[PDB]
Amino acid sequence: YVSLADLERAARDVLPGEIFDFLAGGSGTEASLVANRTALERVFVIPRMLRDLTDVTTEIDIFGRRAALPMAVAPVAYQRLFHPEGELAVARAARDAGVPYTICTLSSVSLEEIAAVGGRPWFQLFWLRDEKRSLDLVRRAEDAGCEAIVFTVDVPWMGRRLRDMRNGFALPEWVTAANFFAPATWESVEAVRAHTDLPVVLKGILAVEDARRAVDAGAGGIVVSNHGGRQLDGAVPGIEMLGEIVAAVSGGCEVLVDGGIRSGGDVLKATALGASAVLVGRPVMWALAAAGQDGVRQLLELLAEEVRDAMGLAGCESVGAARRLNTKLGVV
Amino acid sequence: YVSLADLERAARDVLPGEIFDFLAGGSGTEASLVANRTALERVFVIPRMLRDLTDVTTEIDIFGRRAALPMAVAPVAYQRLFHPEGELAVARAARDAGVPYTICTLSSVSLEEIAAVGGRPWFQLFWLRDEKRSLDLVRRAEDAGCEAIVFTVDVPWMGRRLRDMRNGFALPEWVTAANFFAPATWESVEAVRAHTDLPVVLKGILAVEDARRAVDAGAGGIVVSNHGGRQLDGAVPGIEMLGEIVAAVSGGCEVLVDGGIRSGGDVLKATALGASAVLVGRPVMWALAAAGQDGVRQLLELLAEEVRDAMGLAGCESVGAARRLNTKLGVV
Amino acid sequence: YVSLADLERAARDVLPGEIFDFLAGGSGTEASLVANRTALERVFVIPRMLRDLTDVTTEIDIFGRRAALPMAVAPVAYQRLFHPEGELAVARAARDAGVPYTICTLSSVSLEEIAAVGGRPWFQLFWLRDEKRSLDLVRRAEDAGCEAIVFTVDVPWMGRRLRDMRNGFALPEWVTAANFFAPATWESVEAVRAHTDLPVVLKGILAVEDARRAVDAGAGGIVVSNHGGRQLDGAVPGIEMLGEIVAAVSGGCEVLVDGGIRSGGDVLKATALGASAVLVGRPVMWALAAAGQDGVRQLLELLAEEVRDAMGLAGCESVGAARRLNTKLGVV
Amino acid sequence: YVSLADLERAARDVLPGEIFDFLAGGSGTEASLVANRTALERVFVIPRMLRDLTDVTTEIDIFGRRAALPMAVAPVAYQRLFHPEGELAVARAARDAGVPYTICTLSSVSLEEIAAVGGRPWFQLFWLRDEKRSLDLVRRAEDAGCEAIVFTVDVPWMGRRLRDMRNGFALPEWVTAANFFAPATWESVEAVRAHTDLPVVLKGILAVEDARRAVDAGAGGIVVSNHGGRQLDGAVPGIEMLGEIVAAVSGGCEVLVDGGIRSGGDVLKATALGASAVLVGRPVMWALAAAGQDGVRQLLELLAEEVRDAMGLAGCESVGAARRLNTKLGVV
Ligand SMILES: Cc1cc2cc3c(=O)[nH]c(=O)nc-3n(C[C@H](O)[C@H](O)[C@H](O)COP(=O)(O)O)c2cc1C
Ligand SMILES: Cc1cc2cc3c(=O)[nH]c(=O)nc-3n(C[C@H](O)[C@H](O)[C@H](O)COP(=O)(O)O)c2cc1C
Ligand SMILES: Cc1cc2cc3c(=O)[nH]c(=O)nc-3n(C[C@H](O)[C@H](O)[C@H](O)COP(=O)(O)O)c2cc1C
Ligand SMILES: Cc1cc2cc3c(=O)[nH]c(=O)nc-3n(C[C@H](O)[C@H](O)[C@H](O)COP(=O)(O)O)c2cc1C
Ligand SMILES: [Mg+2]
Ligand SMILES: [Mg+2]
Ligand SMILES: [Mg+2]
Ligand SMILES: [Mg+2]
Repeated sequence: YVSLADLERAARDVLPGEIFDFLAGGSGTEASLVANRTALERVFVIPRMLRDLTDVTTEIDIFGRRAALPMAVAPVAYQRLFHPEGELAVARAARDAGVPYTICTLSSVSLEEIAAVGGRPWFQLFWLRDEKRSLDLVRRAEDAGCEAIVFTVDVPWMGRRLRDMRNGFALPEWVTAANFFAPATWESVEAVRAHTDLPVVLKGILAVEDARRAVDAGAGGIVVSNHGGRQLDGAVPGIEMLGEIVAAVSGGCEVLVDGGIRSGGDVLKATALGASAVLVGRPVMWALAAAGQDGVRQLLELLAEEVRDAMGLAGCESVGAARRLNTKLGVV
Repeated sequence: YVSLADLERAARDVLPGEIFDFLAGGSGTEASLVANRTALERVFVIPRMLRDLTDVTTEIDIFGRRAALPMAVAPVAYQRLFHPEGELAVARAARDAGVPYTICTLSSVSLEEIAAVGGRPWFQLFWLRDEKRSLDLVRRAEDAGCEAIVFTVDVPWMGRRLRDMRNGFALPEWVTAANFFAPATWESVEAVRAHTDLPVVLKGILAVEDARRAVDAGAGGIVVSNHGGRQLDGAVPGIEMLGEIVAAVSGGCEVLVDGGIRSGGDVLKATALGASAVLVGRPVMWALAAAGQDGVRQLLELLAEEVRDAMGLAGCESVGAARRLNTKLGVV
Repeated sequence: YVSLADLERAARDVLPGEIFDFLAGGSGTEASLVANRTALERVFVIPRMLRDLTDVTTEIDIFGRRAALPMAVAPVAYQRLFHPEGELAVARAARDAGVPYTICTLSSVSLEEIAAVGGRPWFQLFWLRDEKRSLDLVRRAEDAGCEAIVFTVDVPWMGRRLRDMRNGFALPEWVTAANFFAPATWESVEAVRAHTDLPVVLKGILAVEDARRAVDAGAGGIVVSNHGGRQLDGAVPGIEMLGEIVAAVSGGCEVLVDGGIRSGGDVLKATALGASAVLVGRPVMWALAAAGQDGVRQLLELLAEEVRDAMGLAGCESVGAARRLNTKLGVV
Repeated sequence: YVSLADLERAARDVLPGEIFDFLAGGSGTEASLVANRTALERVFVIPRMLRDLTDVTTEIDIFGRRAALPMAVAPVAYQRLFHPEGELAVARAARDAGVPYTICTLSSVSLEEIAAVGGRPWFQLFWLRDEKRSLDLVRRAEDAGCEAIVFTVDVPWMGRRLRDMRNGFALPEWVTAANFFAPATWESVEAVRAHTDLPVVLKGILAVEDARRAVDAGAGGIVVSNHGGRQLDGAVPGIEMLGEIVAAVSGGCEVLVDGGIRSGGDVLKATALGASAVLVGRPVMWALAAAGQDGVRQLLELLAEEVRDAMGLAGCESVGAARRLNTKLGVV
């Protein structure tokens, strides 16, 4: 594999069509799914030359701990759909690569088992029927050693996935929600913040004032995201709001972005627009489907090479330097 | 049916080619027909998160009465072209869905029969040979219980529909103007306003100063519209003038928009740009052609689901909240 | 024929490939040829409603005389290439339609014969080897009753027409320059202006300061034009400079435009951007090739219908009103 | 050959696929390779008319010597890959055309042999393992009569060429680096500047502040360049930074540009945006592959004709006049 696109082709060959569609699809007409890619393709980096690259490092510190790259594995539900080892294979490869792994509320292996793999597990929360149940899930994650609560804030309910409807897609009987919903509000965020010492990261912020309010609410970070184009069809890509959001928060929390990251060059674009780090979703599942744990390992080593390559070619010895790069919008 | 596009495919299968062309076509090169879709596809919504959605409602008040959605059925002439029950089937489904139905001057069933269906009938007016005849038609509509006069202001004459010319399209002998023209002016608007207590709504406004003059003329509303790309080929899409027009009228009348609305997400875009409500034309006729009254019912229930879905995903418990959403233009 | 595109298809059927290529082609990569069309397709008109259309007229006064439309036939060389009657057929149809006809310096019938047809002949000048010969040609045109000198200013030499090179295209022996070159300068313009009482119109102006200098030089008009994309490959379309040029000349001369006018809607766009009138080139030759004089007659009657249709739909009872229309750029 | 594209077609026919791919390819997804062309295609020139063209000249003075065109042959490694005579054939044709030729550090014929051809040889430098070796290479070039040191500053290491990886491309045993690396810094630039009296030209500058720093560092010129899209995938095209860079340097050094120059019209665009001269890479190799020295001669004579044609059509008797042309961005 020399690009992430090699992995998509491999995953399409192996997966049943309806499972590939569950993974690949978005809501509605898939306008936001496509726009995530269009937006990145419009961004061009203005690289710097002739800087000291004797000690190029892709490492960052985030939520109190080092990560080997400015990247984490995005929460993706039901990973046993893609490979029999599911979440354990992905978490093992992420741990070995020094990349945080986001455990899902809807994981097909229990959060305690995934956390036992080690590494830097984060936990993604969906708000449950009642506050007590929701906070018990947060407590389980904390007790198991998860290092951040990634509270998904863009799913009052799941969006309308037309591929799944047309396929009549249902979970196989051999895939379950191994950890076992009502719309979250700012009051829910406060309940979580008051119930944990872990950083709370709000995933799915797109409006500038919601980013500001996230800081005021005590969030340790946000993920600027349209949920991979799976929620509101027509929601702006996170990458298009990122610069405005970074300016408005003015360092008050970590600002991550996701949606359509498909190369180290895309990571560089995200950092040049101001992101602290990115999440990567579908490509990790392509690698899992294609070759299990070893596939994910190969994907992460390819991304690490691409990130180092892009940073050095752009004159950046550190991720902080990459955040100071300028960009110019073009046409594609 | 999981999208409005399912209905177009069904209607193309059943309708004779020349009738499908009468419905689908625009004037000239169809530049304005295509631009109605292009314009909507360029708009992206910036959704809000974490708001109270316990009582999400898609209802609005317009022209003194509640509507179940921020939408009405646009005036489309000669509905018996598409199904034997024609206007009665559409009006029955609209009534049952709580959506206003616009009766045409060129309806293939008399306006009194359509009004007798019940619901919230509006009446669309074309200006006739002389003021007296025009005002008699307005009086008939009022006597029959129509709740608004939708005065079409963009048809001094009908545009040049090249599909119809190439097809030699003519009305079948079994379709007639069951209610049975000169260019309307501002004097005609005043004659109507002085002759009825019903709200007068000017359909086909695109220039900002025409919207302002509409308010000054006593209009209760306007429809910002290029007539579905059927009138001036090269006329700007209504959606592209909507924001400027909403600012200029500053609440002095209701501001509706039409042209290319094909999903609840498109309704959300229109409201985020400032519209009070939208009209929907061709998709209603697709549903009528595909399955008569039940087809229209299914279309309206699908649109209701899509509107509720889009509003909630965007953090809007009411249409008023949706009007306060921000947007960002993208590339497609 | 219901559109000008019908005529292109007819002309392609009848003409030898190398002659069609001589007519259709541009210089270099044909970037400016294509851009003439792209530019018009990006312009949208903001029509006005409810205005008095009792006496809609497409007539204008230009260079002292009435024209039936805001249009003239552009100078196109060697019209016998397209039909045996060549320039006489086109001039007869133009006369009958009330449209000025531009006689070429490189006409395949003598300018005196074409002028004898009557109508409103203009004469297009290429600067010749020496001032004396050039001025004799101007004097011939004036003596024959031509009403304006259209001095082509964008041909210091002919551009590089790759279709013609690849075809090895040469004039047939039966086509000659029946009136029988050095680069023109501002001194040449002054020599012409001092030698005739006819209005001098500079064809091929694109730079704002060249338009201003044209007024200062005593020109009665300019044609904002990239020569149909046949001269500098990469020259901006005239339609894209028109608004800036109209503002800079501030009524000091007539401002015409050409390049890619293919419908009455395109004429409306040009006038809304500020043009006094347009020239039309290739479509007139398509009509000539397809059906001789009667073909040109049909083209001009179609254009007249389209211009009247577009003006009325846009609320314009006169061309002056159309010049006051606003426009909005879109995407295509 | 009537366009540079004729030469690409000829080269694709003759070269082995993997060698054509080495020449044609870029890094990553080839976004920057494509953008070099997209950017030029968006630029339109505003030509001037009626200027004195009695003595049109395409000559410039650069680095102390006359050149026949505002163009030089870009450094392209291993020219024996494309033709048995390799660099000698290209240098001979460049000399005969009056165009400077850039000798590569990775040339397949020694720099002394290429310099012995005569003409105006420049020397492109890659920074070597240590300062002493690097400066010895500079000294060799100076001793051999090279007239400028083109220090490549955008290659801390070579980019990731996916075509080469997928082809498993390797140099044939019959091609070697006949002159026989560590990342260059500003200290390396200073070491070169202090070690030679020749002008030092920094190739691969894209950031405005790097252009300013180049002037402050004593560079005699810069090449605004993304290395033909072969280095950072996603780097902005040089043509898009050129105007801003020309303004910032305010005549303090020569400002060249490269990337996607494919015609004399493209040369005109580059000069109108402010470039002193362009480099041309791939097309020179197409000509070499197609027909050796005579092929390169034909390419350079075609480019000379196209440059003269474009300049005159735009009203420019000199390259300085072309730099004063204005431009307008369009859509393609
Ligand atoms: C099959 C699938 C399931 C989930 C389940 C979740 C989830 O239970 N909670 C959550 O908070 N985000 C989810 N996501 C979104 C994900 O976390 C990233 O937001 C996007 O995948 C980023 O885009 P790509 O990198 O995929 O473009 C999913 C994405 C995909 C494709
Ligand atoms: C076949 C057909 C007949 C009519 C007859 C009328 C009419 O006698 N009076 C009027 O005032 N508007 C009409 N219209 C325009 C319509 O009311 C809406 O303006 C558009 O259809 C909105 O666009 P879509 O929702 O269709 O894109 C029509 C549209 C179509 C397609
Ligand atoms: C075959 C052909 C010959 C000529 C000869 C001349 C000419 O001896 N003098 C002149 O001054 N302009 C010419 N022109 C340009 C023409 O007058 C109009 O500028 C464009 O044709 C407008 O574009 P379309 O309406 O054609 O797009 C020509 C255009 C075409 C196609
Ligand atoms: C096969 C190939 C080898 C080299 C080797 C070098 C090099 O050892 N040093 C350097 O400094 N630039 C190089 N280049 C870039 C070149 O000098 C021009 O920057 C681009 O080719 C301009 O774009 P095109 O005119 O090619 O679009 C190369 C370009 C190509 C295609
Ligand atoms: Mg991503
Ligand atoms: Mg609509
Ligand atoms: Mg024209
Ligand atoms: Mg180049």
